[PDB]
Amino acid sequence: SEESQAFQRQLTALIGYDVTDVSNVHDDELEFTRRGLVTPRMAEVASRDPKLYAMHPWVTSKPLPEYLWKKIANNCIFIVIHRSTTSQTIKVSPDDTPGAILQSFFTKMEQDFVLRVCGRDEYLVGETPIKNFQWVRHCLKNGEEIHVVLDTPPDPALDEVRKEEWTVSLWDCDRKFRVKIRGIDIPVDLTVFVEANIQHGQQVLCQRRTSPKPFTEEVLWNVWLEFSIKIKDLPKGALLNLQIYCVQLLYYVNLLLIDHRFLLRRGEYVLHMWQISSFNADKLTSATNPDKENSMSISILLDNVRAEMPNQLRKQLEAIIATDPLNPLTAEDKELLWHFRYESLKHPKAYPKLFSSVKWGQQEIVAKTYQLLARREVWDQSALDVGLTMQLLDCNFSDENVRAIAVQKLESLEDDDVLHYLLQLVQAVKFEPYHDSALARFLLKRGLRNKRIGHFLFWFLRSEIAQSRHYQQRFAVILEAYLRGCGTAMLHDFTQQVQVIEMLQKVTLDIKSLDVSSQVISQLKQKLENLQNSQLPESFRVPYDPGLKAGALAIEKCKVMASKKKPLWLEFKCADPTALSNETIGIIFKHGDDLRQDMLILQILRIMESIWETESLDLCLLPYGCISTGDKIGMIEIVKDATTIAKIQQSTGAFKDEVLNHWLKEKSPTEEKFQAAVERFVYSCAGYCVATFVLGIGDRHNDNIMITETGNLFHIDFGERVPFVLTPDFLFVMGTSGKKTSPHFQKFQDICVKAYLALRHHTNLLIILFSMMLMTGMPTSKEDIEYIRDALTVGKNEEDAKKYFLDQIEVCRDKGWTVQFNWFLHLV
Ligand SMILES: C[C@@H](C1CC1)N1Cc2cc(-c3ccn4nc(N)c(-c5cnn(C)c5)c4n3)cc(C(F)(F)F)c2C1=O
Repeated sequence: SEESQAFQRQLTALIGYDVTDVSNVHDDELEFTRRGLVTPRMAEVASRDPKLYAMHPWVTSKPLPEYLWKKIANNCIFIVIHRSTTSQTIKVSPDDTPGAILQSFFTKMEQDFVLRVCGRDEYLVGETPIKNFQWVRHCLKNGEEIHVVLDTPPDPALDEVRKEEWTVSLWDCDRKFRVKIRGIDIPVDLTVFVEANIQHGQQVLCQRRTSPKPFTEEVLWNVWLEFSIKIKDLPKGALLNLQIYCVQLLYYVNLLLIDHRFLLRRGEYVLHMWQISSFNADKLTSATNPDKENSMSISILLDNVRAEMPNQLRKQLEAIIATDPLNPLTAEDKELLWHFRYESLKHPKAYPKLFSSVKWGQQEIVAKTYQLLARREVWDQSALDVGLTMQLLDCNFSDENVRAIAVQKLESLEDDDVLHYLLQLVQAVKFEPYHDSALARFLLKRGLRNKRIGHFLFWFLRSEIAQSRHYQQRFAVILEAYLRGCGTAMLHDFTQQVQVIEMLQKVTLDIKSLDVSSQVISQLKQKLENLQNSQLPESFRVPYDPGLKAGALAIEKCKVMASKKKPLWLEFKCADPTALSNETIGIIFKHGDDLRQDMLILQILRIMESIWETESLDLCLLPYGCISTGDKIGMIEIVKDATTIAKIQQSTGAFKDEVLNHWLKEKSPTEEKFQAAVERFVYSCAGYCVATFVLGIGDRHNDNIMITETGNLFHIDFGERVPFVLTPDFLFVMGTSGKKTSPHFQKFQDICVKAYLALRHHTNLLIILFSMMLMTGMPTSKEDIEYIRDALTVGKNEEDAKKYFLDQIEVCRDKGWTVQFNWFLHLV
């Protein structure tokens, strides 16, 4: 009771929003969701293994790729066991477990000892072979020794959870639905009218506009908008979308007609409306505008066996199922899908198109859809198609049972795969009608089960709460629900992290107020010293990479980055002892820009890598951690031994072909290291040429493109033209110019086609991730989404796609420096 208020105030600090507050509400759905999420939390906390939770072994049941088998010498992975300034190497095979390795060590000079990684809080533990650990695969990929420290396991009592102290709609009639629009109000384009839509999954079932009156401070209509749809006909999660036009949309607000308790909405509502800045995720929100003083408001009143198909039609049905998600279904396609629904149900890929064809505004039709969803032996037995699963969780589907079967397929995901899709799955909670949902419980459950997922779950939820008024109320209830079962050790760790972000965001606002200058470098090193002496914690877990513990600031190494945005080049000491080297943990702390759009671009690029792993292609674009920490701010990994090619080129806008290759000659001393860097350049450049072409972000200036000393190319910014950057300086490194060819350029083409075709095998997955980004990330249009189809070349064989992408390579070679030079013209 007394201490619970302090614990509640502790949660509010971590969450960044007061869940107990009821200023911006008209119902108890948020409070019901807090109470509702008690059951899945305590079940998941009870079911989880205490030992494996504390140690959190990051593993994958996927196969090891062909390129990583060639890194293994003679079926023998070298693993070095360290123990208080004494190291010993062991001959261990890929199929051996940690338990087998422990027995092998303890033979040559027992139960209460575990193999922790050197430097990181990462544990080689549990009934899993040594190749399946993701740290072991990272060491073999990058070409580094697997250094391991022998020590006692962490205590599960540190992860203790506290004691927590806590179908048909009623008034069913055959009458038509109506709403009285009383009027509107605002304190601070000379005509307006209210448009009352009845939406269900971005689909207007009925629409009734008011009469056009003049745009004054208080416009009062006082009129029943009588619709032609019954009360029984209203489906669950039906959305009363109220909008104010003037041709020109000004304001909007939504209201759920059927509530969380299966009851129809009634009584007086003065809903405070969101202002506009086409369709997006913010358009769908049940939350009202919290800023009640300035915002627009709207006052309302609510008061109340089977035969075989023909061969033509089966071919016609299979033709409809074969098309992509963005291919629009006609009225003829929907009627065919519905009439032959039991044949459509035998194909899993039909499901998005089938449940799009449902007439959700008829109660009898929804009942048949539920009867159809009952017997789904094919869907349950099918292999996990994540792209197909992601379709059913987008804006087009509002039914709980349709969305629940998608979430059911997500249950079979391993923890490694959940991390790849976690950001997008957290963004997919915006498309839910209700606060409590199957997806919300899935994210909670898998967050509570694994520490790594739960770490990134915290930051994805906390970032949205900060920079989105539309969905902060939903995410705070989910985040509170995670934090109430994550454990005391993690609660302590998240507090230490938030304190570092809070202090650094306080420091960074003052620096931007005060181009490079003498005072700016001194004032930063002043402020970083002041916090470090007392207030700043002794250590903290790195948000983008929770294995690393960053300690105290190396304030001599700290600086402000010389740009317009002025990000903070911070540099921390490694807190955990027994590290390999004495290299500092470098962190760029970004501020000012909205990172939400760019965070989702990055996560797709990480999904593109995992596609290229499954078909044996080692491109490895994007070699740095990056994460959004709050409102307009973020935290990014520094790559040691790396610079921008604009710095390399000029060492006014005069470019050079030879200079980039001479830079690689300088930094890599030997010819084997040089040819490795030329090879790594060919693989990475081919990855970026393919990836940016698909996403439509290839035309770019060279100041935001970087290259490591090891040859690995990477990008630090995302958006008479070129489809991607393949300039003469890049082509020179391969060994060609103008109208010539070479072994590396031929290899670049072979890698480009293989990588491009590899992405085409997951066309539907990439389409929906691209579609979900533009709605959830950006505060868009159908035509913006339709580019990726043309970029992927949908409905064309591998020879035509090869010919298509090879032509786009030749476009870059003809123009060359024209696009890069045009930045200097357009600069002036
Ligand atoms: C897309 C967005 C994302 C939403 C945040 N991103 C990603 C990103 C990466 C890096 C980066 C990452 C590793 N390294 N390693 C380095 N050595 C550098 C280095 C040395 N000098 N410069 C000039 C760079 C670096 N920069 C820097 C930036 C910056 F522009 F904010 F500063 C952003 C940035 O805004």
